[PDB]
Amino acid sequence: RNKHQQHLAQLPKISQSVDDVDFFYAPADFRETLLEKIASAKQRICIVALYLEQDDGGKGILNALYEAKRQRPELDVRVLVDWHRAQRNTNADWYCRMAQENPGVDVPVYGVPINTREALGVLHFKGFIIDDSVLYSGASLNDVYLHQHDKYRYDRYHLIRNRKMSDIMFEWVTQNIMNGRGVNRLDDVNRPKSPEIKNDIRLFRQELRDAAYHFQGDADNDQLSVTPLVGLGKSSLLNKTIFHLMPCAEQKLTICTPYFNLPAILVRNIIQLLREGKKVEIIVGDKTANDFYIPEDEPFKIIGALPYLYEINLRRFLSRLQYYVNTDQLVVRLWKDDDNTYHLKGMWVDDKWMLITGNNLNPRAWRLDLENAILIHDPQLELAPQREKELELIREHTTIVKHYRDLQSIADYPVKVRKLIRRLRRIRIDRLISRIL
Amino acid sequence: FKRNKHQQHLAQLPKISQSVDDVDFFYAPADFRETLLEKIASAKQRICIVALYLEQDDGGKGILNALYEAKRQRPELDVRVLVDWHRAQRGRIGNTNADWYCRMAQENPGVDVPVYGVPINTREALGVLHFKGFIIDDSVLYSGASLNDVYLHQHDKYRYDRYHLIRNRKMSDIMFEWVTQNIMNGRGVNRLDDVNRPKSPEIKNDIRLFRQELRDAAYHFQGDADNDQLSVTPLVGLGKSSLLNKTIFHLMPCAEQKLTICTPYFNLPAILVRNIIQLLREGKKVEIIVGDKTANDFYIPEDEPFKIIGALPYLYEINLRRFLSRLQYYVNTDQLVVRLWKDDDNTYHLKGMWVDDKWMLITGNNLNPRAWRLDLENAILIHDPQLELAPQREKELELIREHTTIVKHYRDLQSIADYPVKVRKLIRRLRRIRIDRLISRIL
Amino acid sequence: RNKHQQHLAQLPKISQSVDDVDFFYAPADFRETLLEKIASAKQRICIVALYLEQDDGGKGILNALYEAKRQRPELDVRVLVDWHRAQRNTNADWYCRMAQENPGVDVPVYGVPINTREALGVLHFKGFIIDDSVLYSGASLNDVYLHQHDKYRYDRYHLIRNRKMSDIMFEWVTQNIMNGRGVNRLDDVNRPKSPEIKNDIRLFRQELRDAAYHFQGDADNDQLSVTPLVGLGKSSLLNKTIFHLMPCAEQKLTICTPYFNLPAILVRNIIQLLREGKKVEIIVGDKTANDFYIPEDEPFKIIGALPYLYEINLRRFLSRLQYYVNTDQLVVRLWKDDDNTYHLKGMWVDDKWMLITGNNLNPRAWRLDLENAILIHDPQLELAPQREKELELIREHTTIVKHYRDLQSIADYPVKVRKLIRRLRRIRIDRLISRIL
Repeated sequence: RNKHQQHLAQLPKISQSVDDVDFFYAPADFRETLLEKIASAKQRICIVALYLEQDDGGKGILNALYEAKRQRPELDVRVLVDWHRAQRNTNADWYCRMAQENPGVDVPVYGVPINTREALGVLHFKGFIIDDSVLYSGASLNDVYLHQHDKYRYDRYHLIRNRKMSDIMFEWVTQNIMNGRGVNRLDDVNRPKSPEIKNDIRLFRQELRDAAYHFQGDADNDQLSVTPLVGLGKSSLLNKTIFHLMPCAEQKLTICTPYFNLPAILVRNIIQLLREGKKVEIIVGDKTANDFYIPEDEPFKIIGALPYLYEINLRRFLSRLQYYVNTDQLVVRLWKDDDNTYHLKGMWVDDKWMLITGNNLNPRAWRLDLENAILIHDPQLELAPQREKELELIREHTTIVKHYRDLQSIADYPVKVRKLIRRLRRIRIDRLISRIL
Repeated sequence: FKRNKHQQHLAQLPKISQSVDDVDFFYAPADFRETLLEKIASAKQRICIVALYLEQDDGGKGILNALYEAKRQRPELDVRVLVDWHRAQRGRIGNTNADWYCRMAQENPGVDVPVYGVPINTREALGVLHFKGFIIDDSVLYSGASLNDVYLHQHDKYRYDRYHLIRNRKMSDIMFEWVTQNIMNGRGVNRLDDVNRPKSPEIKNDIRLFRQELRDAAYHFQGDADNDQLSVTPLVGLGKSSLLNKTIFHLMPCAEQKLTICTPYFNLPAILVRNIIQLLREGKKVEIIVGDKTANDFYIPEDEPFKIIGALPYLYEINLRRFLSRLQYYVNTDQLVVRLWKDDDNTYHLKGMWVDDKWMLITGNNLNPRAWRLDLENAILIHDPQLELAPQREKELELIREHTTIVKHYRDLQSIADYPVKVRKLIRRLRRIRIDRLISRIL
Repeated sequence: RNKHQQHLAQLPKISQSVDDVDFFYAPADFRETLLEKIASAKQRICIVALYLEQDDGGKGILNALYEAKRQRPELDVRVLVDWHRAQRNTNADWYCRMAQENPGVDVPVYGVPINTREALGVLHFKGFIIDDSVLYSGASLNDVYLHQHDKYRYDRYHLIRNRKMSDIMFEWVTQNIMNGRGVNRLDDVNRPKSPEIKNDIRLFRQELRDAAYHFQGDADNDQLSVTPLVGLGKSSLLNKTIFHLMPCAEQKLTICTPYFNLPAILVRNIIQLLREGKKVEIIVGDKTANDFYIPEDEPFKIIGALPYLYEINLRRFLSRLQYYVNTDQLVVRLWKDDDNTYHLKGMWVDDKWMLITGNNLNPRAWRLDLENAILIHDPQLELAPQREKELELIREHTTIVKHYRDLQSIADYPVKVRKLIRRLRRIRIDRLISRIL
């Protein structure tokens, strides 16, 4: 076997029943499922998210957590969010109010700082661990992710009932994050300020640099399996698995990413597949489906240039590989649904592998942020109905790009955008930006 | 200012406001059956069924099938059944309900209808689940009835109880939430639909700790209603110094005109008897509605083979006759009125307390020493200072009384001498060694 | 399936690799393994035993503990023994000297009182927890248990490497015992006397009455598993599992006990098996292999009557079941090897279950003492080589009893013994004795 298949063959794998894997296809279903599982939880609830917002959607979830803990005080309830993101009237201030307005009921909210400054590391670990299940989505908890109030942010939603995996993930969070240096409660009114814990965070980050899941594989490569993965930095096991996964496509590789900004190494893999005669599908958002996109009527801001920069990346990529577009090998899809926003991540390898992850597949995720995933191996095609239904619906709001010219060029962009981008490319800062966002 | 300590107790009870339109009485066990089925079908959020037992008979099957059916049609519906742990795991007096709850769960895979057994004490004789309430969404259908043939008037013979549906978001929440925290998530509660359910001895210590937790578990909520408007006050208690027991004690002396009592087994604790006598002395009226011995479910016709347990109706009659004997003066002044209910071989299971036209206690409480110390009891206290329920209150009392004889003289009740021979011998044996007094404190 | 198999099917079970289960067959190997694991320990050493004796054997172990803590001061070393047993120049006095002669090196020795008086409860919890392994034996730490100096006490010895199980057991000890009321250091010269902590012990014992392992099963009934069990009193989960285990024998049940004194309920089970046509093997010590046995030349003492009382129990049992002896269904073995002593405990159910325990399977263990076990489920026969080798060697020093008459009767006993026993049976105290020892 080639070294790539060998890497995958020798991954530890946890066995998994087909009956214990449930897909959900819409953010509203995901909201309701989360609430349902919170109500019916008996032992533990561990909520890890980038953030939990002080809005109707987020309130819904936090109230459901307090309510479940009131009805079962023995229930082990924990919420972990990003330290920096929660503090920019902030979410952390709101977490404090909630704790005061609900005395007796113990629902701790911890802030995880992955680096001393947000721009240099965020908590992209994903997982709602509820008893023996993991409800895994890229979604944070707010109005749009949960499709409160008529506007939504499209993510993916998988519930996986699996004692062993949930234990591994729950236990990993306990030891490495919750009991880690420089984790600090956000529901404490006296929580430190970032500078005061700066050294704690540095030591913490180093501890995280080689924290990995340790568990023995119980499943061979002829049966349905799941493999949890976690990583921080270039040489994580996750990153290695993502790298080796792509070349194992005997037929076709599919990728979702919100922000098209692939590291060079993943691009090289894509090009190798195309050269070997295989197929590659890439599903990204239209610039208007990006959450930083500012309608052209509203006042333009500096940050509203990001969707344009991601489009420039897509157009440059397509430009170089137009030959493969023409042979129907390379397929690029733009997702767009009025002013809703796109946040799909993942990787499909043929009909056999499905990576579900929080990983945006960009240089940031590759070096700076704490990332994780689950790798589903389905060698018997037992999830085929759901896999196909999920891809069906993902594609439904997509246009296929048949020519790089179908994407707008810098010349077509609004004037303030155009001037900004020309200024940036003059001094070569465009290259730096693509490595930090 | 001033007020007597009894009225003060009632004035300062927390009270939940209640709309007159949201209180529906039902007057017959068959109506109660149909209402229960209707509300099960139309339930949208939750069904919490608490009963002493749910029997493996046509009546009980009807209810359990309707529960499974409603959960099938709405899988998001939160369905729970709670019954007494010990009662569910034995025959009546000679294949248990718990075994049947297991079969049902196996014959209906995918459909999640959990049946929990609540043990109120380590042995049945020392505590049973007399908590009452069918909580369905924002309503409580409150009856003393368990779920079986006679309580539901399946098949032509019935057991008379009382039936009130009260739509009230706050109260139903308080009761649903209290059940969730204190019972369902309590130590020593165990599923009866599990084939591997523990045996009583294995959970004996859990039950002891559970019972102690229950000894001071009470509803906690802020009163939203004054004493000039229609209110409901849920009450719950275990043991002598529960808030329920205190409220029952204080309630009786507030009768400015008349106190009415229903109890199936006439066996009042001495403290409640003393209250009765005080009312009679103050010149007030007291009505007591009990079953004839023949309307008791332990009564064995004199043709059939006599059994030891079939002596209970006689013992309750002896209690009634002793009481009446001492208060015959007040019978004669039309102050004390004792009614015997009797309708062929149907059985009597009315509980409650009316204070004038203003208060109505609906409860599972048999007003006996057992209920006062041993069992987990609850009630709803309806305060109707504006007489808004007067049509229904009066219709209910009308129908209760319909199958009653007034006892004008203690001699109208048979004496021990008149009883069948085996009964007579048993009772004389018991009273010789004074065990009659013990029996009246445990049943 | 019948209620007994159901009980076992629904036990929580931790998965276990066959490579991570090592049997040892001789007390000397056990000594050396313990020393080896103490040297190489990296994180924690938790030694729970009935006692740790002030003799060459015990010194060896305590010195190895001090030495390992000196070389790794971050190592978490704890020793827990029975409070009462350690104080009857005592072991506790010796633990004090050791602590003074080794300043700087922190090796705490805690005394656990299971009841206010020894006769009403002792610490029969067993387990040497070293990092991610448990070395599980019935053995205390002294000359004979460790086969220092030429005379030995036969026990069983299993090393089980398993992160989850060791964590569960380590954590259970931490919370329920070490941090329990009325546990007191024996290396403190000022340790309280029993009467002073009498009330603490009463409350402690009640806390223990429902202390049990709480953990989620990660393993099905088709794979190698281990299930830790712990109990105090009639309705413990251990006792229930022992009760349900015996009827699951489709072929044969094997029992080891040092002191033949089975509770009635376990006897009834045995008789049911015999009636169903199954096989039952019972391996006990000869009276002379009992540690209370006093040679007939030496001065007789009251306590030296116990081996005789256990023999009377065995002879009464066999008497009633001689029919089943004759059909080769019931097999009773007497172990005897010069003046070495017998301390085997356990239960084999067919080839599939192995209970390893400290439980002497007597009324004392059933009500009074704090007991524990590990239940090994081996549905795939992966331990078959080791299981068979262990039973081979256990039986090697055994005689089969073909007739109850082959056991001496009271008439055959020495005169002082005979008089004592007749005195006891006159006033019916024999029945009480069998419930307290």
